[PDB]
Amino acid sequence: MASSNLIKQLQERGLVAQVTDEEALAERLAQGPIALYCGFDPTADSLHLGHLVPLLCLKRFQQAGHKPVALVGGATGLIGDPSFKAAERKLNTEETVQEWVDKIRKQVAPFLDFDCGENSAIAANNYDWFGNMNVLTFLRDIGKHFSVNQMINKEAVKQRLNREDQGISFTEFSYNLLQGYDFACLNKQYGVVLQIGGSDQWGNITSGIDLTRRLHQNQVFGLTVPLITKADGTKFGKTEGGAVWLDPKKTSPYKFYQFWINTADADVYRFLKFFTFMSIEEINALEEEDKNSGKAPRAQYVLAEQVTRLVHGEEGLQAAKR
Amino acid sequence: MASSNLIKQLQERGLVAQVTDEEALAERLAQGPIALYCGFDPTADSLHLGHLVPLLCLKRFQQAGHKPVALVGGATGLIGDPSFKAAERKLNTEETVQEWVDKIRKQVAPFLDFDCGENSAIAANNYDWFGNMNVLTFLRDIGKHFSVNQMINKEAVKQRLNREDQGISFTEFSYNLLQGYDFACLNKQYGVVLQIGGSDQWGNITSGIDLTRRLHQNQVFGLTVPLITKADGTKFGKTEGGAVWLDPKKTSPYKFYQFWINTADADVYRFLKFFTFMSIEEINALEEEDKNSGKAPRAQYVLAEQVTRLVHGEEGLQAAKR
Ligand SMILES: N[C@@H](Cc1ccc(O)cc1)C(=O)O
Ligand SMILES: N[C@@H](Cc1ccc(O)cc1)C(=O)O
Repeated sequence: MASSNLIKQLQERGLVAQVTDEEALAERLAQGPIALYCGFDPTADSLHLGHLVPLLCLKRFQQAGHKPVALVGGATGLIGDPSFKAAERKLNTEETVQEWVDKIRKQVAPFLDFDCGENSAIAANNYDWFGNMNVLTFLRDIGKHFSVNQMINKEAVKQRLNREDQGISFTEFSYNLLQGYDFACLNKQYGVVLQIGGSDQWGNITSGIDLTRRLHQNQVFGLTVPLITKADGTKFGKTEGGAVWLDPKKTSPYKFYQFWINTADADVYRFLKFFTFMSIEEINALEEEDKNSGKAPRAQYVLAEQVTRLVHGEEGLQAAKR
Repeated sequence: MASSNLIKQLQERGLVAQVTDEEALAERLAQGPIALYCGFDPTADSLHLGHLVPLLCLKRFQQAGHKPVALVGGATGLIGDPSFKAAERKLNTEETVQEWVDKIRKQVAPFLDFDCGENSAIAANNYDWFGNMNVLTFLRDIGKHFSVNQMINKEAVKQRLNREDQGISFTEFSYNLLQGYDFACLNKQYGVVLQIGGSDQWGNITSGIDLTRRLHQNQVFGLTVPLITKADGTKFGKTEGGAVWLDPKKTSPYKFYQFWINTADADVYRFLKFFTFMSIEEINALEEEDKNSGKAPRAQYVLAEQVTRLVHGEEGLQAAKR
């Protein structure tokens, strides 16, 4: 059985935090193109920099020949993912989340190729299966496969159940089951055998792997990208004015470009690997170049140009200089 | 504010294990007739001796002028109450539980008066509201009011979460919420302000009291009957052939009468208080009578006659001597 080098290549860029059965996954990836997915919840009417790395990773997989499935949480966005969060997420109305789902779906589309043959991307929405599912059916057919003792031990919610200065509603405690079933559903419908996601998604992903095995007897895999951090210890993507949105109407291309130009020297080369498609060879040469040029580093300018184009296209890049 | 003596009278018979705000409840009972309820789950196609004390207590309340609501768990019977149970309850099909609900409803009817004016009994089925409820609606509108830290601390499920030789599914962990909402629903629809139940139901009942307050801002009450025990320490209502069913086709009136005749001297007087409507004065006189008669105690014969008539009527009592 041949072994794919895609996981190793992503590791080189520092984009692999955790992965299940790496050897088996690499072998499966070599067998041929697979369908994979990543989900994004409508916690606002737009995604932000916090969602970018995983989103671009879907494209990295598609570039390797695999088929990306971008799921927008029409249902999970009505529940709220408590994973590594201190307090309960605000509950939004069905009417509002429905509109946000539509905006996010349209925002995600340009990032992937939906017209490149069999590995063309697919848009999904878990409201399709949870929006009309009866409560008893959920509690029985899905809930019977979940152990509360195990759920309580998930690191993602351990704090909420241990720290006396906080707690977790039954609402958010149930989230893990929804994302878990999502994996099983996508496996059944589209043959999805891999789910990727942010660093805080490990537990939600493994619950999906276990449920897929319990429900369909299929072995699926999971991979999380690392927590994007800044050398100075502050939260990435967070500014005085709030988050850096991918929506041009919320955060202008000009402002977006300015955010990247402001990248610290300590983080710029790492960020080039996380947010762009430049080869590792090119990035390493660029770092060496800046090291001995005696001039201002051109890494920030290259990073800003690269990401701005990926997020807002040539037009946005042009608007960044006006 | 006047105070009712109904709770005190039930205490005299040893039928009160726990009660919430006894003083306030007694005052409310004195204000006028109230609607109360007790639920019974379709875990089989018939109820058994384990359900009798609470069932007869509904009648004791009706005799005092109150209105009894007998709820059959069309929905909860599809989930399973884990309260003080060592292992998961078997999951039955919707088709089968539906039929059991019908049989149990008909079995319960004769025990209460459905034609005695405004305090006439009412039959209820929680499938009415859970059978078509969407999962997201349940998790949000009901689930948001439940703290997992609190749920984990309920004595009814503590063992399942502490003992390494057992565990609890998300399915059964959610039961508490269903019975909890049942109380709120019955309060809203029929003005039910009191729920009574077996000793193992305290936690399910208090969750209902809290949710009724959170959802409708109404103060409701709860009362549990004690665990029926036998002096020899063995389980009451359990025989070598299984349970003692209330269904004549499962346990004949003759066999039912024989079960009571077999009552131990140590338990017979206590059982007369739990299972019959004889006055405390009459029962006490009977115990004294047997104490100094020098003859076989007539308590067992009186108990058998009383309960057999309550459960199978005059016809069953007649069949017990043939
Ligand atoms: N839980 C993910 C989003 C997600 C939703 C549904 C899924 O199936 C997968 C992922 C997040 O909070 O970002
Ligand atoms: N849980 C109770 C039955 C019940 C069902 C629904 C209720 O609303 C109340 C009680 C039992 O196991 O006996």
